[PDB]
Amino acid sequence: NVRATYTVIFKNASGLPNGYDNWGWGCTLSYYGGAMIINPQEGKYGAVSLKRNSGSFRGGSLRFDMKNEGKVKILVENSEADEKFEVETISPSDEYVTYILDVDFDLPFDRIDFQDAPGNGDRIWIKNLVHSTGSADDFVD
Amino acid sequence: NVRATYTVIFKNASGLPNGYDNWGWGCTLSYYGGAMIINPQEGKYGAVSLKRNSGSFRGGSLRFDMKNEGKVKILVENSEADEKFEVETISPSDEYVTYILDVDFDLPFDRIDFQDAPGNGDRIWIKNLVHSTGSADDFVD
Ligand SMILES: OC[C@H]1O[C@@H](O[C@H]2[C@H](O)[C@H](O)[C@H](O[C@H]3[C@H](O)[C@H](O)[C@H](O[C@H]4[C@H](O)[C@H](O)[C@H](O[C@H]5[C@H](O)[C@H](O)[C@H](O[C@H]6[C@H](O)[C@H](O)[C@H](O)O[C@@H]6CO)O[C@@H]5CO)O[C@@H]4CO)O[C@@H]3CO)O[C@@H]2CO)[C@@H](O)[C@@H](O)[C@@H]1O
Ligand SMILES: OC[C@H]1O[C@@H](O[C@H]2[C@H](O)[C@H](O)[C@H](O[C@H]3[C@H](O)[C@H](O)[C@H](O[C@H]4[C@H](O)[C@H](O)[C@H](O[C@H]5[C@H](O)[C@H](O)[C@H](O[C@H]6[C@H](O)[C@H](O)[C@H](O)O[C@@H]6CO)O[C@@H]5CO)O[C@@H]4CO)O[C@@H]3CO)O[C@@H]2CO)[C@@H](O)[C@@H](O)[C@@H]1O
Repeated sequence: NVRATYTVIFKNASGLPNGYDNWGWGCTLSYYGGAMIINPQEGKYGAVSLKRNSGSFRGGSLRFDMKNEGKVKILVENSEADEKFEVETISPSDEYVTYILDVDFDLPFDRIDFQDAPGNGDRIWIKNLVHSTGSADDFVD
Repeated sequence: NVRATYTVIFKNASGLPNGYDNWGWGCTLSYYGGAMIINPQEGKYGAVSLKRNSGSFRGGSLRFDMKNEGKVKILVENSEADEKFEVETISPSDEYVTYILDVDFDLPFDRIDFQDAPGNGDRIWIKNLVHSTGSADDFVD
């Protein structure tokens, strides 16, 4: 079979997802009209870090809508091993864009990070975050 | 917080959900246009029994669309303890109806059952099966 398991982390955010903590640094988190808004401080390379309290994801792909004033680095991490893995760096956009990214990390992951890579304080807006156990090329919304 | 975790088991079924086996008895399973179709044999009290291969659900609520020629019993079970729990019996309907049911079982569950309770061979059609960690009254699709 080709069928995946799709985990909806959040659709329209007005607060944190059930069963997640924020282990982020160097930013203020707020919400508007269903979007999670990251407001990083200049010089801190700030990020949101969504921490799954119980369990872990393995491989698969991450799907989300994002708009962003600057370049944004996407990472995943394993909190037990304390290892991190850089998935992609995404260019700036004034409009929301849908991304579907393969996660090639060789460990399970319980942290998903969206980071202000240039460290200039550029804001980030996220909607519609979903994990699939399958590949990005096989992802059906 | 009031926010739940929503697990989509299947939306439009053309086969079994990823990570589930069928432990059903006394019926033939088929599919049409996104519906899982249970064809039970007269006298067998047949059922589909969706078995989660890894992990278990705890409490919460089950949401699904169903149409059904006869009365249908909904159960959940814990395969380790080998204990079962009767959630509801639902009357016949010639059209699909959306149900959202609280699960009051005192153990985790890894089996979800849809059964031909009268044992006359009446067919059952299921779409859009989702579990929430929260109550039926708080369930937002
Ligand atoms: O309270 C809750 C629990 O907390 C636990 O402790 C947590 C803690 O809360 C936090 O989550 C922490 O997270 C780590 C994370 O694991 C990871 O190591 C992360 O690494 C960061 C690093 O710190 C920097 O932010 C780094 O920034 C770089 C940029 O990404 C970029 O590459 C940039 O490039 C520039 C380049 O260097 C040059 O200047 C060029 O000219 O310009 C470039 C920019 O245009 O360089 C930046 C700086 O190097 O990114 C990495 C990757 O994200 O850091 C965070 C924070 O430390 O984890 C701990 C757990 O270990 C526990 O305390 C628990 O008990 C609590 O319950
Ligand atoms: O191969 C895969 C693995 O299989 C494992 O073994 C599984 C096995 O495959 C299967 O899944 C089995 O499932 C059990 C289940 O756990 C549960 O015990 C279930 O119980 C049924 C019961 O058998 C009857 O079907 C019962 O029917 C009643 C109706 O619901 C209704 O109440 C009806 O009412 C009538 C009344 O009696 C009277 O006649 C009145 O006038 O009219 C009424 C009708 O109008 O009465 C019916 C009969 O009592 O329903 C219950 C509840 O659903 O039974 C199934 C099947 O046995 O579980 C095992 C695991 O233990 C392992 O082998 C593994 O190794 C494999 O890998």
